[PDB]
Amino acid sequence: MKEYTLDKAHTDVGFKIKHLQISNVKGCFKDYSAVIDFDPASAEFKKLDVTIKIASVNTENQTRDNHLQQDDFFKAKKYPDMTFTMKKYEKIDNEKGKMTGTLTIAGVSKDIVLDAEIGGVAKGKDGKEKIGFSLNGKIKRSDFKFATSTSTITLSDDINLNIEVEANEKE
Amino acid sequence: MKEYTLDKAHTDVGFKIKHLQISNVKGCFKDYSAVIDFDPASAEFKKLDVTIKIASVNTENQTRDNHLQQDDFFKAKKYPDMTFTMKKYEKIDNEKGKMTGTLTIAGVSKDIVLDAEIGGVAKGKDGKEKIGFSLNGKIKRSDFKFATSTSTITLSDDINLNIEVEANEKE
Amino acid sequence: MKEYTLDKAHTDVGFKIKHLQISNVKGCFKDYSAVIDFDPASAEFKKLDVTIKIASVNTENQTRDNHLQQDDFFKAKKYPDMTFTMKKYEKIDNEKGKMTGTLTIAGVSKDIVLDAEIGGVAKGKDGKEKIGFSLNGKIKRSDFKFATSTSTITLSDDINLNIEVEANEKE
Amino acid sequence: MKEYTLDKAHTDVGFKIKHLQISNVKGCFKDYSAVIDFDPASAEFKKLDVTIKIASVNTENQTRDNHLQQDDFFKAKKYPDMTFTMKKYEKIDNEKGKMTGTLTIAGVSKDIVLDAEIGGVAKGKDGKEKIGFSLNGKIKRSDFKFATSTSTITLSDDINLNIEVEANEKE
Repeated sequence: MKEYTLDKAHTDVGFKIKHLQISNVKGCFKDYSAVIDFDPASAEFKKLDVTIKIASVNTENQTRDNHLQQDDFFKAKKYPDMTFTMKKYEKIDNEKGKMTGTLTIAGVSKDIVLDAEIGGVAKGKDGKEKIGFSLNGKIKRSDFKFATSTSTITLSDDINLNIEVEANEKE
Repeated sequence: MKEYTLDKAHTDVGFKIKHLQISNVKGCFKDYSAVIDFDPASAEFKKLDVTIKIASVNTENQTRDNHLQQDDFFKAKKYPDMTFTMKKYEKIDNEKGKMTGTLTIAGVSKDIVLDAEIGGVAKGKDGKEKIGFSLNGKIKRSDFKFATSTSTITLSDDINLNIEVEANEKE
Repeated sequence: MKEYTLDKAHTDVGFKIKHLQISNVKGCFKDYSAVIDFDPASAEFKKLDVTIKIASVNTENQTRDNHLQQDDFFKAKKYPDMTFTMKKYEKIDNEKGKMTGTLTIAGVSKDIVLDAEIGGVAKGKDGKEKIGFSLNGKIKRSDFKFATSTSTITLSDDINLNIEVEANEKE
Repeated sequence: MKEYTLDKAHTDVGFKIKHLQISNVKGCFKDYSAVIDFDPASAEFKKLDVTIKIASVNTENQTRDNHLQQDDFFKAKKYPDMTFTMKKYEKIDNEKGKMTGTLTIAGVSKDIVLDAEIGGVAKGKDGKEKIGFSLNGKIKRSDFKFATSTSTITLSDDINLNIEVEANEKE
């Protein structure tokens, strides 16, 4: 038998334990087109049709962006774009309204409601019109059978849409 | 009615979605004492008694370290230290053995098994002995009623102990 | 050495593995009062004030119901009731409107929006009025600092309110 | 304007909220073979080779059992069986030892340690031998690239093996 004394310098009294952390993935699409018809006399939208290039997704992370293009997500080879078509604008007051439209993700289509908030109507520097509105709402992955392989535990069924638009008159 | 054109520069076609991520919290205790009796003739431990100062926890994050001291974790005011007392060493061969001891966390005591791996026995520079062994095993939070308020979902019931010792002879 | 043959009848080649499952807790309150003022000429609400007895919660499980009364949930001893006061009804059409009100949970108050859906206005059997409407919306635990000890991982931050009312005229 | 009174009988003041629950999936395999060589003079295993028919899995649920056979789990069409081959038994005492062997799941092979606990050696009714031992240990899905598509969040990386054997002498 013999007696020893730790050498605290080259000793580590260590442990490891696993925990979960919830976090928000934020994202936009860098490339999209839209047709916007709006009547500033009445603060009503008349037509709003958006097309978004799935390839232009950005979640400040190049490897996840790539992964979003694959079979378990968007399938951008087969379905390069997502589209929104307004079907109905129901005015609440001049600042607020309920927008109903058809969202299409990887060829699956559902009618959604977005909350229109008109944050400012103006005549610009040059005397031609501008507008600044937002569109906000929550869609469910499951309504669109989006990423069905991924559990609703790992990744939320709820996606929150925040569309922030500034926009100038035409021609 | 009027027609607008997005100003892509001050437009954000955005979304937010929540996901979970699993991660390992790694940690040690910076301050502890131990009594080590070991027989290099037979590669058997004779006595191993450790006392650890809960206050000296380190998980490379000062606010979590603090939080670990509180009622929902260690309760360092009431129970400043955790202790391990070897009760039995069962040799497998000269490199490996099964250690049984009594672990005490916030005044609750359970007998645990650690896997002893002797990574090297030597006479040092000066002709006085050294040893380098490891102690590894898994304990359950629930066996010790540790952090009972925290769910086994958020934070794993399993803690993995990795004790890495280098140690020199006495007097 | 000797050779054996399993007795499959008293042998179990077994395993255990842990998984998570997401599920909806559904609930109502069995006891509450309300004051309802509604104008069937215009399909507008004028006043809607609800008081709910937290003690009357029902989630088809007596031990959870009890637990909901405690410090980590409602604190029914200190705060026996939750209240909603309408502040604004904004008509969309005769079937739909946006209700804004003040919800109070354990003494914390936030303005919320509920989606009013009028599912049917009538003169009853006896020639006195009835109505059937629904109120739907999502509130965040965190907005009300409700159950702050419970993680948003274990239990969702989002609560979905589904108020389904049938109601007859007064006196 | 008009005043109404709830009809509590056809009113529901309701809510829905999502929570997670952890649970153990328990399972065995109903059909398997083994070769067992054991020396009761010394309480040492000499040979232990097991083959398990993946098709015979049982987790008291027919739809999960089926699902376990598919590409995202066992792939029973391509790999109908899992095998264990003992490579080393290291005696601790007559009741306990450390078994090292090669486990093969869907064609991937890893050396694992199981804790042998001999719960009883005997001469039977007829004067021919019996034994009752258990084999216990933890394996990681990831070590075998098992169910790689399923997250370690949803389903634990750790599987706990509990093999409970009773067994009679040969010929």
